[PDB]
Amino acid sequence: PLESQYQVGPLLGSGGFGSVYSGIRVSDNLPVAIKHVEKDRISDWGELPNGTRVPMEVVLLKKVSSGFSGVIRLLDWFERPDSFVLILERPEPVQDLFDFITERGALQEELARSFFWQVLEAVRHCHNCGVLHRDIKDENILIDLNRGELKLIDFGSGALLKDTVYTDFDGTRVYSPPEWIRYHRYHGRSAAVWSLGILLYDMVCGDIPFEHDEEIIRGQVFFRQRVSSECQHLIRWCLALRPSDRPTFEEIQNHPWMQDVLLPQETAEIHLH
Ligand SMILES: Nc1ccc(NCCNCCO)c2c1C(=O)c1c(O)ccc(O)c1C2=O
Repeated sequence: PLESQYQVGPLLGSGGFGSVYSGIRVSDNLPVAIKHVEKDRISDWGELPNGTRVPMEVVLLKKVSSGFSGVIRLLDWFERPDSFVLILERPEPVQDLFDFITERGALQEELARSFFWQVLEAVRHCHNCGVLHRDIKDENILIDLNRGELKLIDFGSGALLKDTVYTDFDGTRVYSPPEWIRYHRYHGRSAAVWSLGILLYDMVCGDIPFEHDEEIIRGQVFFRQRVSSECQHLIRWCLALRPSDRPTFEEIQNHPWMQDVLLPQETAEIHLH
């Protein structure tokens, strides 16, 4: 029933996470994304309520796909003999944040503020649902160009959120916190906050701040672009070397740089139309 119910289109991307294609649901023409993951490259499995053996990515997406949020929702999935196939929402028109920043350079603060806010809301939603993403970064964020709405996408390195230490990590190194680099240990929330400080820097400078391990551990941030004294302050706070000196989500969202955010729609009117 998979190749009857969806019409496949062009490849949208491929890499660590598999191959993803543009698609349409025949039933009604909903734009969808069709993501293929090979069984052999799943290191990490879980089980659903009714109790079958699936990729953790499917468990996590089901836990966050309830109601509306800034997470791309899992509409359906399928098992094949050597792969799983996931059917996801697909906004239209869309551009991932990596390509957006690649095309336009450093974002104006007003736009970064709007985008960063929506990321924080999506991450809180995930954490609320008991899910840790663990690979928050520009290429895992989609922008709906018409509504100005951001959507988080690739849960393949994620895990159930817990309050004890994690000793495995599979996201992107250059977004990984110094405690991971040095001790191979981190807690979920505070590692997520570090990745958010890398993301924010990336947004307002048009590039990531750290490339090598020794830079991460040293944790000294330099601005190549004219940035406010406040935005800088928030970024250096998220990027505190000690996990316990990092802000909580609440404290990020109450920081002075985060006041007077634009709503998504006005964001797209001003910056994306
Ligand atoms: N890797 C990608 C690379 C590009 C991409 N959109 C391409 C649209 N043209 C702008 C270039 O970023 C997507 C993806 C996805 O992984 C992607 C996804 O994983 C789920 C739903 C989606 O809409 C998408 C998705 O729209």
